[PDB]
Amino acid sequence: SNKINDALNQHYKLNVELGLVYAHYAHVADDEFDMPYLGKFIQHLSEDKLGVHKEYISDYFKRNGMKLKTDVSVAVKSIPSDAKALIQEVYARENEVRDHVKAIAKLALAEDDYESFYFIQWYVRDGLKDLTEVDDVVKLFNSSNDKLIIEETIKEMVEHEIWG
Amino acid sequence: SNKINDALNQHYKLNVELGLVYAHYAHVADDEFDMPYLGKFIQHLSEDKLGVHKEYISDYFKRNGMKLKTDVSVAVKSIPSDAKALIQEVYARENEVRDHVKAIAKLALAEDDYESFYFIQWYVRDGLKDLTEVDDVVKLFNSSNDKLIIEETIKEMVEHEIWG
Amino acid sequence: SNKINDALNQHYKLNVELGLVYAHYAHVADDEFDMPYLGKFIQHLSEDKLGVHKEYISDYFKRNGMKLKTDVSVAVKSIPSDAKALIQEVYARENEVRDHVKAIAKLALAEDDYESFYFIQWYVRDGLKDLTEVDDVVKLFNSSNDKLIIEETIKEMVEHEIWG
Amino acid sequence: SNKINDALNQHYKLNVELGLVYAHYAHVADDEFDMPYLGKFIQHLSEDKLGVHKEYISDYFKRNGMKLKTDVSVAVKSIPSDAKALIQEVYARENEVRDHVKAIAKLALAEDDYESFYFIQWYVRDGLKDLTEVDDVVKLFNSSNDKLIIEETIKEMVEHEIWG
Amino acid sequence: SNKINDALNQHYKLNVELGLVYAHYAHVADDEFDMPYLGKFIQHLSEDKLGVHKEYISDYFKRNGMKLKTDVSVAVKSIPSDAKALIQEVYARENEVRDHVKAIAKLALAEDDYESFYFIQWYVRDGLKDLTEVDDVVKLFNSSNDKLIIEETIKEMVEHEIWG
Amino acid sequence: SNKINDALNQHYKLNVELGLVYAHYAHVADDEFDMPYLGKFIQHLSEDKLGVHKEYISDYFKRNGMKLKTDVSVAVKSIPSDAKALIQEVYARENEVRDHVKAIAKLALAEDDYESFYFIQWYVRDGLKDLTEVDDVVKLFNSSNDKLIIEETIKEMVEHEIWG
Ligand SMILES: [Fe+3]
Ligand SMILES: [Fe+3]
Ligand SMILES: [Fe+3]
Ligand SMILES: [Fe+3]
Ligand SMILES: [Fe+3]
Ligand SMILES: [Fe+3]
Repeated sequence: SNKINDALNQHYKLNVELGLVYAHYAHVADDEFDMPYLGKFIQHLSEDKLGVHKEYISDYFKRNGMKLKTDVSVAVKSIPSDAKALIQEVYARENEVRDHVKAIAKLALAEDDYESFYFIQWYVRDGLKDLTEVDDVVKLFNSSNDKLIIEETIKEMVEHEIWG
Repeated sequence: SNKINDALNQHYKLNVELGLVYAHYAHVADDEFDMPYLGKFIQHLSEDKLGVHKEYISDYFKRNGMKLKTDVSVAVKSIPSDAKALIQEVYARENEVRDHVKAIAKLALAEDDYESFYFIQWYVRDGLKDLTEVDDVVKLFNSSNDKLIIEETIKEMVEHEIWG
Repeated sequence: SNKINDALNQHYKLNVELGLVYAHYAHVADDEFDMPYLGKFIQHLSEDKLGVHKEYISDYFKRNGMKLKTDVSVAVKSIPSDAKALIQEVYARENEVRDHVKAIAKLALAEDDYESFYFIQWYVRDGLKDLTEVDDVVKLFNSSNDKLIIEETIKEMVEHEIWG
Repeated sequence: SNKINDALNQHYKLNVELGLVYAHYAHVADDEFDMPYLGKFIQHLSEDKLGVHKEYISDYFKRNGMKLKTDVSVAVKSIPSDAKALIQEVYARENEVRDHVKAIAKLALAEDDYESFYFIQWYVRDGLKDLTEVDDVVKLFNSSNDKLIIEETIKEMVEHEIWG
Repeated sequence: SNKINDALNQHYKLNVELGLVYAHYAHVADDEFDMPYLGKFIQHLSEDKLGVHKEYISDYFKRNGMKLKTDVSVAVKSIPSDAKALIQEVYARENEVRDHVKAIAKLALAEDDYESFYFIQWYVRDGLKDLTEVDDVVKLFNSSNDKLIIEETIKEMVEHEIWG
Repeated sequence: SNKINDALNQHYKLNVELGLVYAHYAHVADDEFDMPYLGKFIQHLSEDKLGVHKEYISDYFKRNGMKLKTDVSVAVKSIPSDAKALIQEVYARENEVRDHVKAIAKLALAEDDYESFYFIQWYVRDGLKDLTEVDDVVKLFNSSNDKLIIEETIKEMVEHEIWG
């Protein structure tokens, strides 16, 4: 399969670049907005993306006999101006990851690769999981105007049989 | 200090890009050369570079009041043809990291930043440590022709009061 | 070395006088501003300054063969009018301690006393540490208008491989 | 009560200044007289005076509604010439603290402050305790001419239901 | 670096020769002066010098790529006549080791070897430590005329966050 | 006995000089031949020679009333060119120590010193022990051409009721 190889290479690319952008966003949150726990939350996301999400693709390429490609071009030229705008940007990125994974699953099923539809089930599920736990934090900025209350709730968040 | 800020931004850049190149090299070693433990060794290096080596720079920039920049451009268009050539490439990269850190230390001392010379002592020491433990593996390919013996020695390597 | 002796005597003087001023400020915070945990924080600072920060200078003078001098003149004739102004005063004092220590380090290196540059590394590092943990509390008074929320955060604060 | 306020402010002043003088005397004992355990004894006295003896006065002023004043002027321009003369100086200072506390107790009883009498009982008792344990060490320099025997006895001292 | 290589070779030489001279001095103290614990103290010094103080130089030469040289010429043709003279000789030797290490540190900094200034910091500190603990025993022979009291104190000596 | 005194002084001399030569040989093995475990083996030999083998002679001289002499002149101007040649040199040195000890034992028995024949029995036995465990490693270089196999066997060696 060359179409599956191309799609999975693209997914690897996007995961690396999201990881780097999230690292920068966590620095900007902790430093410029005085919210260290929002920074720890975004940093947990960044480590998640730069770890197992590409570790698994490399392992699968070892097992099935496909080729790997590395091509990265990241740049951060503009940041949001609040913390609410920051977390809303994060939400949009996750929501786009969902559609990319859906396209991959459809492609895997259209060619009779049932081992590639089995692999992509993990990503199908983790997409909804991560989007849900990001919306959890998005919703707090609509419930309160006090930054310290929000930060205490996020601290408590930081420190399921189908999805979880 | 703007010179110190620029030098540390460049060091951040180089660390990210070395991490990505090492990830690709570990895949190529394990997959194309049938040496999984050489791959685990290079992957340990990659995680080292992509973790604390830039985590510390971001923390220091939080503490002292400097600015961060993110600009990454990595590409892998050619690989070595043996495993000895691979590990020798790794050795050259580490040896260049040494000179970059030495230049930073000299610059920190030339301006009377004694908190930035205190900071860069850690990197001054870890450079020699990492270069030494990479030369340890470089030397095995000159001691034996049997790939399985080398791989057993590397497995045993995988699983000091001044440097260590 | 007479220049090093004079510089270290001056540092001893300043440490004693900062300790006394911080004791008075902690009383004024707890009593006149109804913030007992801000008082506990400033009192921890005062004990820090009046303890090891001069204990170490006396020990070093025992070891290397220098002389000690005692000359103290402290007076508190005016206090701030809020708690934010109080903690900002504390921040300025710490920031001046930083420059004094930097001058001492430069002087130690200009004379070939490498045992006195080894000694002053501890102070070089503890300066940035203490300034950072004071700015942590400075920042809370810009995040909230409720005194009880701030006080709960400070209580939680009250009860690193390079700096910490 | 303004007379009680003035008397307690003066006691705070004297305690701070005795603490500083005792710190200098301990340095001079251990450095210039080769008796490190006499130095540790005098340093224990200094920490005692600079700690709870003024901590309690600040706490009482918090509780009863009095004002605090800070005004310190210490200088050490002349030291004794033996170790016996040093410890005899220490004895005289303690004996004067006794009379100051006695005057405070009389004043508290002359005005019908029975909460200031209850407070000063602690100092009434600790005066005799500290004077007794200082005379214990004063007496050794009349029992022996050998400095090492005296130092061993003091080391053993370093490492009651009414007074103690 | 050839100057650094030469300086470190000389330091290796001096350490070996001091170790041998201290072994002979410990024999002469225990046998000819009837002070076995002074002998144990000097023997501890000798083992210290003949162990890690040259073990570390050989390890560093393994790591950085320098050459080793061995050239030893020791002879003991005259000893002191008391035990005080013996320990004073020991004190002078340590005090000369201090100046040799200071010269090495200056040379390392004059050439931009910041890995050799990181290495020599250990010796910079251990010099003052060892000189202090030797002066501790030097001072006892001025406090007492009784050999058994001195010997008991030394026995008790035999059986810090900056220096220690 | 003056003949016994002279013989034991010579044995002390030879032990010190063998210790120093073995230290240099261990450095040369680990550094120039890429065999760290052969280096650890030779270093263990060096530590034995520089420790108890002369500790016991000094103790015996304390007990029986003989005199000590210190006269050392070591130099290393030429090394072997393989690792087999290195270990064969080590073997010859041990074999010569055997004959020296045999001569001492004969001399002790020729004069009716039965306390010096009781003393030299220990050396008579340890000679054969050390020669045997050195020949164990000598024999491996005739069994294999692979350096890593030899090194694994030596590692396993590194980590009797009559001799042992
Ligand atoms: Fe995830
Ligand atoms: Fe590293
Ligand atoms: Fe501090
Ligand atoms: Fe007391
Ligand atoms: Fe030492
Ligand atoms: Fe032996």
